[PDB]
Amino acid sequence: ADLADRFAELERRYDARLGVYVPATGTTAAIEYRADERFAFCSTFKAPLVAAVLHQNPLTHLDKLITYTSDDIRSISPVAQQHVQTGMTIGQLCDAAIRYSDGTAANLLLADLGGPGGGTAAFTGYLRSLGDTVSRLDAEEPELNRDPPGDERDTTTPHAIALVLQQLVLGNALPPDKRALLTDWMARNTTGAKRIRAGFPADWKVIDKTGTGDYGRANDIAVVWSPTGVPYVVAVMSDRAGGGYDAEPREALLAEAATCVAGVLA
Repeated sequence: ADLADRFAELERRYDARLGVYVPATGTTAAIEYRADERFAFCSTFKAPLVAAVLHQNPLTHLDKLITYTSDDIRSISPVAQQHVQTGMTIGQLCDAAIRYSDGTAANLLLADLGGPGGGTAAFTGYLRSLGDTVSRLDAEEPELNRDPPGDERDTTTPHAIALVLQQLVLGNALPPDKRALLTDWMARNTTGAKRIRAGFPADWKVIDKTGTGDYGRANDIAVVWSPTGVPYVVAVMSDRAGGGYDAEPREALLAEAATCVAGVLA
């Protein structure tokens, strides 16, 4: 049979490169397919960005109002344009950056992180405090979805991002109150219904953060719980460089790969 042969069949069917990592657990072996190849973050980074901001500041910091203007509003931003008059709090921005992939919100949080490159260095720094020596962020939104294939900037690997998300949600990288805020935002995500959620049976709990870009880029990083409460971490990333910048991302690919994963964890 063999799970690798199946991921390769998915690649051929969807004409795409697929990366899958599920960290090991006390009872299950790691699941790997191109787990160490680089793929663009796209929006998957907005999840550990929220953790970085939570980590560097006391809970009271979520109450801080942030003001911005229309020139600040770039990339997909369903929440931010409805609050240019009023501004948004760090907390509301965290909510928006995760549940709606609001790109403007991802940029303000990067700005809040501080330093050179709009926050990208501080952020990459934050990933390093978690052992992730591979991932890097260099541009803000949207330039960060546009890097060409082979360019290492604004990339991670399934193996890397899985191990980060595991530390954040199931590990002790954040104290419980902050861990709970992060976990909840990912739990009430609105952008991921046709990706990893779609591939796992309904009676498995699924929290996630999606990513989409050019070159057929489609990602979903998730924490799932079996019907009897057993957690796993699942990172699935894809692109379709064969078709150029205008290549269509295929969400069914991520969902199918997730069903293959579910079958192996079952």
